[PDB]
Amino acid sequence: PEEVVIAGMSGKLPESENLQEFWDNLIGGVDMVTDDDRRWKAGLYGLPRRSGKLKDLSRFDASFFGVHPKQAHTMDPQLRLLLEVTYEAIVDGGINPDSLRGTHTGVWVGVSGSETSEALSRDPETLVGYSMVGCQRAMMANRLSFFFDFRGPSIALDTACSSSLMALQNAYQAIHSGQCPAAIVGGINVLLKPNTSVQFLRLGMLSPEGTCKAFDTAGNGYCRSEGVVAVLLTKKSLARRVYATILNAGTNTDGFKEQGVTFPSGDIQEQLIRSLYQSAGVAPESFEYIEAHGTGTKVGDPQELNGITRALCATRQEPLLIGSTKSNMGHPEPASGLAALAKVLLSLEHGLWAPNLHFHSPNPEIPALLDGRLQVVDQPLPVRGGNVGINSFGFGGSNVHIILRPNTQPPPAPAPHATLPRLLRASGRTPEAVQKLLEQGLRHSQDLAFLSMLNDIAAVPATAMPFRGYAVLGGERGGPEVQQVPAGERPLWFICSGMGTQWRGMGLSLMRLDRFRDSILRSDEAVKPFGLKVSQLLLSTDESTFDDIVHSFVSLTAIQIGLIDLLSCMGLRPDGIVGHSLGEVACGYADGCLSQEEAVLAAYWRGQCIKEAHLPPGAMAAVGLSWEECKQRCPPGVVPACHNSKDTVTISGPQAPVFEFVEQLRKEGVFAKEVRTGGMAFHSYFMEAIAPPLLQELKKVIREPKPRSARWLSTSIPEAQWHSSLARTSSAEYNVNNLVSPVLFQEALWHVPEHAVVLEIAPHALLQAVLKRGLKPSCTIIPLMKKDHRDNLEFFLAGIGRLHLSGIDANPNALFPPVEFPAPRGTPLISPLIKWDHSLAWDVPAAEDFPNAAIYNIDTSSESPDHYLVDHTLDGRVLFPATGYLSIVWKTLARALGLGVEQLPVVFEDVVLHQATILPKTGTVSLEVRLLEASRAFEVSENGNLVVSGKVYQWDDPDPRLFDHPESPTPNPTEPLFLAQAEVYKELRLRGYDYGPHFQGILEASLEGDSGRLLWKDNWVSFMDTMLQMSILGSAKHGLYLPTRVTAIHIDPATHRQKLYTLQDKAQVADVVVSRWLRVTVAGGVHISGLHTESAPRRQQEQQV
Amino acid sequence: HTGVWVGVSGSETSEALSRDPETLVGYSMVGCQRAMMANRLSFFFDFRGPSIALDTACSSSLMALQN
Repeated sequence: PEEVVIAGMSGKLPESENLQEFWDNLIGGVDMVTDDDRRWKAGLYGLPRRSGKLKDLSRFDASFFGVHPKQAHTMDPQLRLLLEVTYEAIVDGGINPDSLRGTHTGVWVGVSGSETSEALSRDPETLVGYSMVGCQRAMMANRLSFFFDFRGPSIALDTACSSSLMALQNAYQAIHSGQCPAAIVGGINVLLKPNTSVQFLRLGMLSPEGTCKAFDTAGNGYCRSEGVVAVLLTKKSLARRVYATILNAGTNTDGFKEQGVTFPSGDIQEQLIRSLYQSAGVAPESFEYIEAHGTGTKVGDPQELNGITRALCATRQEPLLIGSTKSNMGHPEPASGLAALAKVLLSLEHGLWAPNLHFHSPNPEIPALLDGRLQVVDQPLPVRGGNVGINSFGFGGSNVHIILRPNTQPPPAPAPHATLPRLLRASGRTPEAVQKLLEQGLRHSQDLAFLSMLNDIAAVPATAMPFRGYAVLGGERGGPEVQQVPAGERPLWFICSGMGTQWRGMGLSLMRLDRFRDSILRSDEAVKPFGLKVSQLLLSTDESTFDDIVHSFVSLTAIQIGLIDLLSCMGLRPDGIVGHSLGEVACGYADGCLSQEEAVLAAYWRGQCIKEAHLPPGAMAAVGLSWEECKQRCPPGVVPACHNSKDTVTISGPQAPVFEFVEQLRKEGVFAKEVRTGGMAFHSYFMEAIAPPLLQELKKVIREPKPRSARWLSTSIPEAQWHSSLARTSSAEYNVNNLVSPVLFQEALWHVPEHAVVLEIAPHALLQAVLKRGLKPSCTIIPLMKKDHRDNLEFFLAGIGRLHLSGIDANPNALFPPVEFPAPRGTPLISPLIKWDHSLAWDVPAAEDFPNAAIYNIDTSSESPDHYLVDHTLDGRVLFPATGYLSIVWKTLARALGLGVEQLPVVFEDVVLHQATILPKTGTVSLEVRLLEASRAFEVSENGNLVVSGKVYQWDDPDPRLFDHPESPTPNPTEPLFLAQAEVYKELRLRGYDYGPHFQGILEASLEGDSGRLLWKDNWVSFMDTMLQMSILGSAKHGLYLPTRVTAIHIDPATHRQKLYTLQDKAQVADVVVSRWLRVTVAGGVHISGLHTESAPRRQQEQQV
Repeated sequence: HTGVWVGVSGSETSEALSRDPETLVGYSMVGCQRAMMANRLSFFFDFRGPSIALDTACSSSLMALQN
């Protein structure tokens, strides 16, 4: 059929936002599996701690994709990230997505989870309908088809851990058989619902250590990871970049396996590999790297690697390089295949195979690794050159395999046009995006393919990407320009300046452009018989070269026609043409009325006819007097020449009368100026004799008249007779009228529509001021060329860029020679270079949103987080702290209100401890906490028996004054001595309390026991227990007393953080004051009042006899 | 090489069976997972061909027929 290549590629993976960061983390070895607590508190349900989790899922540009704010809040995060990733994937290949709209492109998305639908579909009294319009699996591909206007198949297939490569294979089959000219294939996965991880742990697949130890001796399982990746596959014609060409790809299922459905098979995979590389016509020796599935299971790795050993290692001598991308980013279930594909493509691009982590000792069961036939990439290795294969063997039984032939297209040899500057137009959502694109383009200003691809994707409408920018790469005076396009289409008006503009050595610089050279050379051939060539005049060095009138005319018209050709090459059809003096002759070429040869002939004949006629020198002056004023003020023999502007006017006539009027005006002092016209009083009564011979010649010069489009706003014929029949067509009569009747530049300007993007097609922008002060002040003037400039090509490209900013889509690529494709290997990626409007945060399901009153299991084992409770032993039996219950109830209330504990200042009241819970040495005790928010009451229960009862409620108005230390009833001025930690706990030991190190937190205490210093670790239970201990210390009673009632407890975490002060060591401390008179214990942000303790009879175990 | 294409637009059994982490069993994934509708059939009948579970709603079955 037709060759299939991987055009685009992009996505987000664990701990990597763009594939550039992905490569940075791969090559540098940065492990991507993280222990953070983003998705859910690590260990909840005993799930393995580590897992690869994306950085953020709450970001999405709703406006760009046309999703209302309400719909965004009810959209699967996979879907939003996939829309962004697919857009980046298409543009990463240098293809504008609008170019694909309406084509038969297909979308095959791999997915195996719809948890967000379960989150949005739990409460039927409040669930909204459109939750299904953006969460159902079918909509994952259908949303892409809808936004991008893909008419091809929109299929979402699960395939059970092989979805990504299954979709890739289906897309490849589609493209091969000519069904689809392209295809967007993606793979998505997000860890949101812990129940899935619990299931996978029960099946015995997840690895307890959380590291997927691929090929190692001690592989236990695979660690779940997220990731969204998309790849654009297009036929060889549409491809602008080719990471690799998909030689072949197929699928097969393992069938009936005796060991069970989830026991992987080796013979089937070997058969698949052999069939693929036989049908593809590729000898096994060509292979240089095979991307093993490498899950890490003790069974999967041996089977898969032995299959590869039997399939590919049979005959080749040199070893086969085996890697596994799942040893870096973990294993995304559906997105596993595309993650490996991304790694392979990036490694191919950068010349080195990314190292494979967590491999130190090979699996004894896999003889290939022990021998030399099959080798692993443990440290970076260069790419010697060979085919690659990617395999994804899902746990259901579906197997896929893909063979890739890496692109090898070294950069082209240096070319003359490389030194020439280019143009870089960019567009983006926010100014940072355009600035990023411009800076990146400047970083690689010599990479022609990169510049061409960037230019191609920048032609997007203003509404989609309101910010634009153009940077001229290669020019010395080149700096980025960023601005906001005013939404709304704008007219593009051409103004061809008059015959007065011509300077020395004009257009030599711009000759370097092929189109300009072709235009000027065609003009040269046209002028041949008359005996002079335009190019020779331009390259001539005598100043008098442009002194000759006829040479001036011919050169000006030729250069203007060349500029028109350059602009036309990009695709700009003007919506209005205004011409001045000899500009009208070019205006003919602009409107299609006049052909190039006819224009050049007109210019030459005008020059010659003026030359032949002998008329006395006549100066042409400009008078700063209103038009009607110039109608009378001018002396006899002085006439209006051109109505340049409302203020500016041009006067022509004999040299003597013109000098007299200049003297008179200088007497008045009004502005007066006169351009150099060689004494040829143009547009005046002097030319009256010129026309007869001029008309006679021009009759033969221009053979057939033709219509004048409605665009062309003539200046020789006013509005009154503007309907005239002769004015209906260009002809010798037309040019004679143009020369005879005075110029009406002003009248033409009045009809320029508001917001017009004027272009000054002239070698020198002589009429810039006239247009600026004559047109409506919203007009934009962009002169293409200037005089005495060091390099006019930079100025012209800047003009085209400013045309880009105003809104007109002009592509500088056409100006320069076309670029050879596919792109050279090593062209920088484009996916990282696109930035979005992420100023808003959208919703995302929480862990509690799925099934799970609050039940807290107190496990005292060594690894459990509640180990510190073992140090709270009283009478030799470990008792739950009286402050442990309070922490549980506090956490329950915080969860109820949706806030955290640190952000919730709580107030207890009427706490009553009913029975003491003994924590078993081996086992667990389940404490259930129920709240009655209506009555502001709580009750902790144990096996249906009450343990703690009281009231809990949020502190609406915290007052830090409550925590000020009450003045002690005893001054204690001497303070000669104090009780240290060892002494205080010796005393408490003697009284019966046997606290261990964790509950040892009274750094010092006064002799009276009324003050001290409590150490602060993150544990609240220890802090409040230490407060209770400080209360007990000053008691004169003997024997151990345990809390039974507390009247009121206030906690204020903000004041708590304020009061803590770091000691001279690294440890923090909070001062504590006990006032028995007022029955208040205050320490940091905690304030206990009304503590009641009752003597608990000793256990009388008398273990000592 | 007979393949199995099943179009399915619901995994409601998984939601019910995976609600209590303190009692959920591993076999729920092997049985109630959406991708196991095709894989179970291929496993039983020894169908070595492709096994896919399409998810285009309201047209999944006829799309599987076209595939």
